[PDB]
Amino acid sequence: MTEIATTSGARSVGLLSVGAYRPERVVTNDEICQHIDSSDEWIYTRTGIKTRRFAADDESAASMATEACRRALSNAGLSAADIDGVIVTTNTHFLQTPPAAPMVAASLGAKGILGFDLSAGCAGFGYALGAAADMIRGGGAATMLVVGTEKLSPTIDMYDRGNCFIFADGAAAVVVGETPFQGIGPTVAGSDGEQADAIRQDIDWITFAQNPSGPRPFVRLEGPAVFRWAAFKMGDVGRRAMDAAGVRPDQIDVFVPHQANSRINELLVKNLQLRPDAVVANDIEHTGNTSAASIPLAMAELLTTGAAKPGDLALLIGYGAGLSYAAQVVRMPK
Amino acid sequence: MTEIATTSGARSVGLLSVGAYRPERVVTNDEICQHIDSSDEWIYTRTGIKTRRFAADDESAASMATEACRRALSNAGLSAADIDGVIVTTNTHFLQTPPAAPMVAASLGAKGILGFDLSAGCAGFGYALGAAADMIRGGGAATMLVVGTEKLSPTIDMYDRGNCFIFADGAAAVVVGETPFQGIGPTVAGSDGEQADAIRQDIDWITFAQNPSGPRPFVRLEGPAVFRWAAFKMGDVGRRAMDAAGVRPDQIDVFVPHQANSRINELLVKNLQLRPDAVVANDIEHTGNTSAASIPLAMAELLTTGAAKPGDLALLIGYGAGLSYAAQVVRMPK
Ligand SMILES: CC(C)(COP(=O)(O)OP(=O)(O)OC[C@H]1O[C@@H](n2cnc3c(N)ncnc32)[C@H](O)[C@@H]1OP(=O)(O)O)[C@@H](O)C(=O)NCCC(=O)NCCS
Ligand SMILES: *SCCCCCCCCCC
Ligand SMILES: *SCCCCCCCCCC
Repeated sequence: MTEIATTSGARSVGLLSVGAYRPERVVTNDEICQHIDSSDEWIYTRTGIKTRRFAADDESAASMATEACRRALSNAGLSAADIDGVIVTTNTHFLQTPPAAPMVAASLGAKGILGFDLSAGCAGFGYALGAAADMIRGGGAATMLVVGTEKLSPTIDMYDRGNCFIFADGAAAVVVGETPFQGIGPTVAGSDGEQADAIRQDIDWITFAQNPSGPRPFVRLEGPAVFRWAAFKMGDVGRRAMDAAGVRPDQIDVFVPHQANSRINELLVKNLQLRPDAVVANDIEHTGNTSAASIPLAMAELLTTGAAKPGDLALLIGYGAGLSYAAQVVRMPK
Repeated sequence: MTEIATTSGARSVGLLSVGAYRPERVVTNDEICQHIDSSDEWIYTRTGIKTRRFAADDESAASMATEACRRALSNAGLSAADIDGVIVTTNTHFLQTPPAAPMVAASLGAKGILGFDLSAGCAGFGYALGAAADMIRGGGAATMLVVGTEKLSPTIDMYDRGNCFIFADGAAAVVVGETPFQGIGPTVAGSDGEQADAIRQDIDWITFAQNPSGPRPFVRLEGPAVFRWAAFKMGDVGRRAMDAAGVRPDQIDVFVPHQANSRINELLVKNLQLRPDAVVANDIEHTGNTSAASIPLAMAELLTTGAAKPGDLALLIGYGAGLSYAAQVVRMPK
């Protein structure tokens, strides 16, 4: 007997810019491996990693996230004032509450804008990019900041001969806003719950809290299970992303898969049938697996080098913990 | 050349149903006052809480969340098969990773459907409804379970005379899907990072993990600051929620504020200039504050008691940690 208004926002949205932040401390394979039993070679050939960046003690995912935003905003040619919202996506904010998002907002000068934390393993960014495009088109925001941020350092077990050499630290954000032409395709996402513990924190925080004498919680990865999963499944997930975007594989300019493993991403490239000249993201060689921050960071590295250029038609594929996956086709920012 | 394609979905969406789970174990006011200097009369008058529910030890944000989803699914007349995505929104998932959302989807038998965790303090549910609808309108999903779940019992310092009686346990899910007529108005939200520390974890998990034998983290609350905040700021918040929906104050039949404290909520009622006979959610009486679970648990209480009616016009205002608020106008579910 009484109507709730139906509204709408702008129909064309894109990645206005990207802005990266990588902590200054460089951690070679020799440093990493000398505390287990391995070698430079052994790590390089199984993963693709050479060096990785670890954050300083006083740095957090929120701090790094703040610095990332500032740069995206700078690159987008905008102030904090132009932003209606921030989505902080991450798995390494070490407080149950308050959420990182508002803190990131306050640091920027836009104290009062909307914002939340989003958790979907490594594929968080994919879901965040996704959620922002839907919110702008819905008419609940005109311009937004989405930031992938991570400080995985303190979570690594230095005695874990499987994954201590994998995870690293950093942040990178995109300004999502209205563009003349459609810049972000429809989100393609899904997951696999049976295999949740493939990538996990081994002990919950409260169980750890109630029994201090036990072992502390560290990150644990089941290599073969996660390799197999991503390597043989994300190809089709990649095809759907382009299916929804109305784009043929021959037309993909830039391939940004999550930087978990160079061997995984090598297999996905053959599988996806791209041009022989398609620019594959390989930021992992000097960044490592920065989880939810991988793709945006990876975008900026391709951008920094020139291998990718603003407007290039990019396939973004994210896969990781929870066994989650979120892909879209996008145009390149900056 | 080569344009990125857009998808579109249902123009009008709404709360098809609500499913609620509260754990069997009642904890009385006297029982709370064992490890603090207080009484039943002191707690009830200053909060409006008489009793609350504490979860069993084998339970969790995920277990509870799952139970709530079934209850919702059953009320809407749907099975897992009908769901395309799930959003778990919590502050008491005690794993940095993996997200609860996948494990929850798995538990229901929708193993591969999309989803993720959303963290925005107490206003979590507000954002999650907002993102759910936004996604469905953008055509990335046709029908979604949004579940707010919380196991706060283990985060409570039983010696905290300031809050040990405030927080409780439970979960509640809604089903969002297409409806004949508009059922959820735009989302109005925002934050206050300056006062990020009003509701908090006092010690992050990493700091604590490197010093396990010392003080462990609990939830902290700066009573007056949050009272003062909510009591004088949520008025215009709600006003904005009714403005976007194209409804007047006199038109709201059911007010559902976040269940922080009955006093705060009575002042909201007055400030909002609702009808004298408008129905006001007071689920706190035997549920206490369940953060991101409160609003939808409230919706359920009113429906169960026949105090609210399906399709009744409703105003939802969420407020809490990070200093985050999300609010919308909706028609009542179930
Ligand atoms: C903190 C709160 C409980 C009131 O306590 P308070 O008066 O600020 O506590 P103080 O430490 O200043 O002590 C003041 C007095 O209260 C008395 N007191 C008695 N029982 C008390 C109790 N259970 N808790 C706190 N104070 C109590 C103290 O003895 C003290 O003595 P005095 O009045 O003779 O000086 C109040 O802010 C409150 O109701 N909080 C929850 C409701 C709320 O604001 N919720 C928003 C949550 S999101
Ligand atoms: S997809 C990989 C993301 C890694 C997140 C794990 C966070 C660390 C958990 C151990 C405390
Ligand atoms: S709005 C209330 C949000 C508080 C969530 C409780 C968990 C916070 C960490 C306490 C250890």
